[PDB]
Amino acid sequence: NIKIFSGSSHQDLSQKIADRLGLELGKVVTKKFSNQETCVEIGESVRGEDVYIVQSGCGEINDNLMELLIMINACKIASASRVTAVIPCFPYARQDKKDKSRAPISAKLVANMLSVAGADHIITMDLHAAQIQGFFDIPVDNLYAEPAVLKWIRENISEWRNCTIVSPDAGGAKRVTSIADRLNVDFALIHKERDRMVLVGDVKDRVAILVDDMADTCGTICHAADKLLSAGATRVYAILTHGIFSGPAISRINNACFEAVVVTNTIPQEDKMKHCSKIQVIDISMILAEAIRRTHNGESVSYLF
Amino acid sequence: NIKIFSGSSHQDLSQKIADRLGLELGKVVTKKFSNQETCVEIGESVRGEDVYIVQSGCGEINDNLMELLIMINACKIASASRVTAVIPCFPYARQDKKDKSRAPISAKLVANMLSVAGADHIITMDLHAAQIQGFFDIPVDNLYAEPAVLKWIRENISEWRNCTIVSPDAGGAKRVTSIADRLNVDFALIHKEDRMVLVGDVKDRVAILVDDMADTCGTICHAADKLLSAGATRVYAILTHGIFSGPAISRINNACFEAVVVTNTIPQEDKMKHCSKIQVIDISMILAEAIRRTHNGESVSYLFSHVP
Amino acid sequence: NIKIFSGSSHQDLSQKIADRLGLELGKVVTKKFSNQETCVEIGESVRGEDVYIVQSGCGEINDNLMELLIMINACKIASASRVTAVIPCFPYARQDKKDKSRAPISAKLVANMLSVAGADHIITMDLHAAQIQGFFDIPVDNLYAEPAVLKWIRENISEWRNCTIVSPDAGGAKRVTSIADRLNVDFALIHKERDRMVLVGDVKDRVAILVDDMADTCGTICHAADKLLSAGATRVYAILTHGIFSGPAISRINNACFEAVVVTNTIPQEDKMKHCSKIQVIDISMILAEAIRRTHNGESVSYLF
Amino acid sequence: NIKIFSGSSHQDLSQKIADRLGLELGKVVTKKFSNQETCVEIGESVRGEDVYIVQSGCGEINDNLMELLIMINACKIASASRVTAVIPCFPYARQDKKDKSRAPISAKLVANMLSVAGADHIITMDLHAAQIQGFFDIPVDNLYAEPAVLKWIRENISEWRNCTIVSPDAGGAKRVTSIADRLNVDFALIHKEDRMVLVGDVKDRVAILVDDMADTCGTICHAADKLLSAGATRVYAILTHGIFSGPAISRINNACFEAVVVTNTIPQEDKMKHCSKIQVIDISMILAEAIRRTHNGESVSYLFSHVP
Amino acid sequence: NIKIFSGSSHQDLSQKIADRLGLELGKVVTKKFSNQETCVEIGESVRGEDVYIVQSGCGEINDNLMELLIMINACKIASASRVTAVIPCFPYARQDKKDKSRAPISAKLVANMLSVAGADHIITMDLHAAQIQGFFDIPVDNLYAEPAVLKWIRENISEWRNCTIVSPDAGGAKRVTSIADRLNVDFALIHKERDRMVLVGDVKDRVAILVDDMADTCGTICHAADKLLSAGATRVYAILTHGIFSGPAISRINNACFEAVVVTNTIPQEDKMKHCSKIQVIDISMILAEAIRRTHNGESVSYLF
Amino acid sequence: NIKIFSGSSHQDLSQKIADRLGLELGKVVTKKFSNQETCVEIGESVRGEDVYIVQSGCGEINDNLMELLIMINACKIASASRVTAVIPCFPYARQDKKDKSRAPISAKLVANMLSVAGADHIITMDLHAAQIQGFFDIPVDNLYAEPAVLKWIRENISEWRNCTIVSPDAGGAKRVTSIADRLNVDFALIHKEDRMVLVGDVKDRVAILVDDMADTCGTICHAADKLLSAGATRVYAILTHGIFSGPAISRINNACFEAVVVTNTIPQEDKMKHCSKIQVIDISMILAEAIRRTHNGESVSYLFSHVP
Repeated sequence: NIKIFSGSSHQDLSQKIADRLGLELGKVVTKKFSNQETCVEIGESVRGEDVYIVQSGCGEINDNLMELLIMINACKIASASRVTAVIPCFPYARQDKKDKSRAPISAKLVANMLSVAGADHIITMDLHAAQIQGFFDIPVDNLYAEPAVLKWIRENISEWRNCTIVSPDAGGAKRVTSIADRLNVDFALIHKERDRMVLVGDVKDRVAILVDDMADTCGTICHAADKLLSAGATRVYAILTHGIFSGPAISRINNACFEAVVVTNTIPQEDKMKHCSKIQVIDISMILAEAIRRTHNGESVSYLF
Repeated sequence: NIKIFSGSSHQDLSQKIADRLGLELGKVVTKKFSNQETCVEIGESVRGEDVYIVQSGCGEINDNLMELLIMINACKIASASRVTAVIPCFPYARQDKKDKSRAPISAKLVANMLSVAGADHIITMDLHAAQIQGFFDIPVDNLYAEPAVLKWIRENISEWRNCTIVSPDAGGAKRVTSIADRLNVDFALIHKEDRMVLVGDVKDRVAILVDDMADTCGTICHAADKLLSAGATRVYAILTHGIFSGPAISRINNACFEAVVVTNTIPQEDKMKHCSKIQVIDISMILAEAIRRTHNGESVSYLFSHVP
Repeated sequence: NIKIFSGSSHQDLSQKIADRLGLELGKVVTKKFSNQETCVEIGESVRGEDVYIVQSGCGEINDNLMELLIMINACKIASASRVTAVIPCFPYARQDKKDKSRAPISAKLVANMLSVAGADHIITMDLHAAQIQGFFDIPVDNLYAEPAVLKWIRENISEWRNCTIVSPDAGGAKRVTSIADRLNVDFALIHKERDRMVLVGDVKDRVAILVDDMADTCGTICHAADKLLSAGATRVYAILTHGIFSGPAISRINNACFEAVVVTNTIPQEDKMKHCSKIQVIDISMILAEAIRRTHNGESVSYLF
Repeated sequence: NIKIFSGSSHQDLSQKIADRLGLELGKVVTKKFSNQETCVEIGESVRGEDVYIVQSGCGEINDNLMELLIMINACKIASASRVTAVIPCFPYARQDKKDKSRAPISAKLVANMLSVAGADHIITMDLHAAQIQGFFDIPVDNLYAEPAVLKWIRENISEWRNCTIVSPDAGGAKRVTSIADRLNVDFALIHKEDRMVLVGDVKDRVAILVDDMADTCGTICHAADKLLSAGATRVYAILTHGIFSGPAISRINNACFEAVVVTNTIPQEDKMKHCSKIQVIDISMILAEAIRRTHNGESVSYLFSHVP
Repeated sequence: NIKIFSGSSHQDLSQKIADRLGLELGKVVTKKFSNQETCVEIGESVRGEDVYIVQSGCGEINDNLMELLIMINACKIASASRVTAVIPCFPYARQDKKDKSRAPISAKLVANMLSVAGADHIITMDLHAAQIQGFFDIPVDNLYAEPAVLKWIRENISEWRNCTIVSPDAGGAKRVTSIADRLNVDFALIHKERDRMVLVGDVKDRVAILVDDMADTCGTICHAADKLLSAGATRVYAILTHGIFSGPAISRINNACFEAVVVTNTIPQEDKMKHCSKIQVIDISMILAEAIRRTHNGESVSYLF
Repeated sequence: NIKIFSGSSHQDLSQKIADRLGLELGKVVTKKFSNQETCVEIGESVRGEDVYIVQSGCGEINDNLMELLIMINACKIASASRVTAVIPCFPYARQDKKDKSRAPISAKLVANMLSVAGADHIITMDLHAAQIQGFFDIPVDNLYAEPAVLKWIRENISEWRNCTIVSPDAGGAKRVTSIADRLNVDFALIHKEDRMVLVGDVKDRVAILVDDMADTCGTICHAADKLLSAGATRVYAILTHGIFSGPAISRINNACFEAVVVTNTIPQEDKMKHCSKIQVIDISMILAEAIRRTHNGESVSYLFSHVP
């Protein structure tokens, strides 16, 4: 009655999820045409079934989005009973406001494409902005890596009782104060004179944990680390839920005084972990598997929060 | 071929806007029942016209919202060419996320209600969260009171070049860092844990609490004490939307504020009578200009950093 | 699997319905903000459930409507399987046509808001105009108080065999002729020179029963009564399904020669019944409970007609 | 930049309207199959233009409806700037409620079909029930034949100042009381139980049966007898829509009517040949005016109580 | 739980389908008003049921379409759980493109009307163009008569091993090459100088089987037959899935050298078969019944392909 | 009040179109990330304007599609009066049916994406299947390269009056019979079973393979051999959309083609450098004209059989 499919080369996360649920990934034929034009073909019947498609992790964001939309469309017209998009890292989530410009609100375009593609429900983790849930009319379940992060902080950082949760920018305030409140420690924030960086909050003679929802080139995260050192920080960690490590990223964190860099399984990290030793990954496949099972059985998903 | 109508008897703001455009407000016959069931009738033809309806300032948010929706409906089925909702202070804006609870995203519901009611365009000031524009599919022009605030500051605070812009909560960091950078001064943030914590330099400086709105004012009043305790010379509070419900007025009269500044996105006259610490910045010209430019198809972005 | 929630202070009707169904009302947190801004929070999971929200009866029509829409939205995004709005007295139902004016068709605005809020089905009683069912694309079940009214007329009025069903205005013709046909008696109608009132039909030397779907200030209903007396009516009753008694209402019916005024439970009457003795209420909670149960079990609801 | 097209060969009404606007009807190539499958082709460009399609009077309601929908579709995908459906007599209008049965609300389905077909505006005359405007989300202008009826009455019935306007059923009370009040005379109502009952004064007065439409005329014919039996001097019947299907014509030729008056919202020529009691009120000018004003963005409400 | 209704006078196909499923056709009241205005009334409850309405076969295409839409609407607002339109011969399917004219895409108008009427799923046979499935957003299952046609060709035509599948026009190329490939024979195509007819492909001294999705007046089909004869064809058959035989049709095929004309049950043929002997019908009721049963039980429908 | 913008740096076609209209391309600030996440910013106001966005020729179809959708979104929420998507070569057009498989109808998904993105009108050239217009509800103008092809033929092939127009597959019969009839010559069709079969007269005649698009060219290359083997004098291949991915170029350089002709609906410069058998027909004037007429509300059908 339940069916789980995956997209593109990536299958690590999808395979983990399927295993935890005691299922095999559904059969899906995929042939890439001329100019990356995506071809997808559901290798089995999904008629009357509760379908879950897990987003691929093949870097190319536009090929991934299209493959996901095409799969959703194929299942829908193949009379699937319900289609849910499991998207650990919501694409274009950062493009969620005009920001004083003649810019697109791409995250809303995406929510609309997903909806028109035929998605009936969304399962994602740590939306860049909680307001994005409102970009849909269909139900969205936004999971959190926070519990896992807190737990990891307590078990791997000895001086955590007196550490400081630091935000790379002004926009991450709420995220770090929330984590800082749970741990009962101090918080601090860095801001790039929008240039030089300014820091508010107490980090002197104590471990500084940089927390952010995501990191790409890691330019910011690496500069914030140097700043924290100059501020007299003991050791600076960097915890991200989504590790879009790209470009300089790999070399940057190595050449950075990061004691360690923790990221989740929301994006493939096997390739980068090899060329970067200070990187550790928190597996969130169990959380995702549990939300699917609970969504299917109609049980509480908020429990995982 | 422009037509401007006002929500209810609170013509106040809507009449200033109309004056600035060289127009009179459109005729609207409004009958109301005991259960507050709103009756509306457009007293003039709006056929083929560019209509603007400015939300009333009554105070009762559900009556005002329904009256706005009803007027939009009436104009749309009366063949208005276009209907724009001018909503200075967006209703339910603070209810824009589930926040880890089985809560409604009321701001999204409101956007959908305005949409199905027949709204073709929205004009508002300082949405509680910029992401709210994404709750609509129709175009939204979110005007800023910033230019007017930066001007009030430069013109009313002698020490502005050495002041600190303070956010009353963590969520406002971006807004204050933004004003601090334009002015080239320090910024600071207050985070409520039931204890307030302050990060940022305010010692021997004038502290300016800046936020989008103030309701019961319990937060800004407490932040002010915190700031003085931290060595601030004097404290100001500048919010774009002055709700001031409940004990706010009494709370402000007893607070150590040098002054509390708000725009007139919400009627402030009654409140001022009982509170002298309040000063109002008029934003009718900014709204009047967005409407005029919207109608003429001219740039409205000019208003984001320019006081007409 | 089934869940029933109620809104605002009112809970009399909702509690009766829940009891008849052997259920407790679902947990819903409610805190009213500054200017009556409505805050609602579903106190329990409704994921995969058949949900029924019963409209509150706290007079303020706009606060009631909003609270209902907000509750519907919260349940919908909380992954409820289906949401049904049980609205005994459909708000703005009288505003269902332009009527030769540049007026809104508010009843349609409401149907649209309800639909966009996420309602999948509507259960109401005695719609002001049957055409309102067409203002929705979703299924609407319009229940009738008629059977109960007829029954009440037979058991409480001795001279009913030869009474006259009277309509307060020209617009209630169909309503009274239908009831008059079932009882096999005469019908009459009153009209305000649209002023003085005119009456057509035979009421001389016989009990006159004024029937209408609703009454607010009761100005009309009270004038029609005086008229009926001058016409030589024996005794004049007034039967309404929706008793929006407001303003003068209470005092008016007392100072009116009404033998009795019968209304249904669709709107709270406990407060007004105290200051008005000639008022009797027909409880329709059983009818509503039965339509919900039948809607849930997929059984015939028309049976209740 | 206005374009008017006719449903089918029943140019009749559509040609009068066109004449009154100083226009010719647009070219339309129409091919039809044996199974009545309608083929349509807009013989001229409608790109960027204000299009009006007037429903044909063929008689076969489903063929006419489909032909109308098809033409609307063709114009819309051919980039017409706006497409208005001019439907004098709204199809399935009598099917506007479930009426306690597991019935379809066909009038709502029709409104949805016209909407999805691409209609941006509707112009009709005397909807069977005003609530029908609410079946659409697009604007609807529901014109009244009342002004024309009140004029025919004042001009054709000597005793109009002492006549009685009678409704053939309970549902028409509002419509007759409305005409009775404007004229300042009595009104009466007939209710069918299989026996008719009459309430209202008709004794020694001219009785005018007024309704929105007459089909088989079984009702108005029986009401007329009832009225004469009640002491009416003579009986008239004035309906806006003259369907006259089945035995209607034979039924009218044998009825005690002084005359039967209808508008030309439906072709009446063939019917008149076999029935001399029929007289037609031309409403083309009223429709032509609503179109002209719709196009110019001018008040159409003027027509509700004024015969152009 | 499952309910099958039929429309208008036609009930042959609908009755066959119901029998194969072991059911009686649902009760539906139908009274035709003045000018063919369609009146429909569901004679039984369909609340919470999986409903299937089979299109009538009463020639008048517009009365049939409307009756179908009206039935769909009535079931939908009567709280039916799901409504599926079973339409063997999709109306206006040939009007599926502008074709270099200011023409309507009627097939899309129809798909939209069906959708707005409330249809949740479509079951049809041999769509004039497969692209029409894309005119809907709802699931469409397009069945094929091909298997049955091939089978019939093998059992009724002795020289089939060396016959030629002929297309009446250029537009039927794909249809005939597909059938010709399955049988492993030659294909040919005829074209009207768009006049005289041209023929490409080898038909000399061999049976010619004209294949087309539909035939109305049969003008084309009959001319193609004469052409095939002049080309030196042994015997010319004509196989159509949809036999819209109208106008001259009946007389035309008789006066035509057609060895035989095969058509399916998608349209009533009992009346025409009497006045035309060379006509044979392949019953597709079992195929339709099987798709309904499979759609209801959530089993594979593609199996029938 | 017309505004034309280009998808990406592949201004090529979009710049020619702009030149032909006497305009410059609108300013667009485009930032792109490593994961190819597209960032766009309209560098000028489009408020109340008629906007045209011409899809880029980058090559990566998903990046180009997303960039197009994003730009449409940005313009729409920036209050453009109308936004038209000029898509010379429609993405996923070949994926327009299930074809007896549990496949997606990607061309329909793309139409829906463009619709919800906010597209009000589509302008494309030679949709793979005319039925694709029906995948939208908004108007679509599907331009033909035929007039330009018929002209290239008459002007470049001496024997055109005695040539044969050949379809590389069964599905193209209609398209070739159509060109064959206008020219008044023979036609032929090739059907791939893994063996090609040819029906039609090509003996001693110049054979012109005509199709809407050519990708890997495996088919046209094989069809050419087949044609020469059948007695064709020489073979040509004329496709409107020149994809030429994979081994196409190498495949064409080794094929027995006299020449391979394509339009510039897709950039062809890089391909031409490595392939001299390729010749390009410029269709910018045809696209420029459709835009100009679309904007002025003038007939665009004129272009279906007339080379501007």
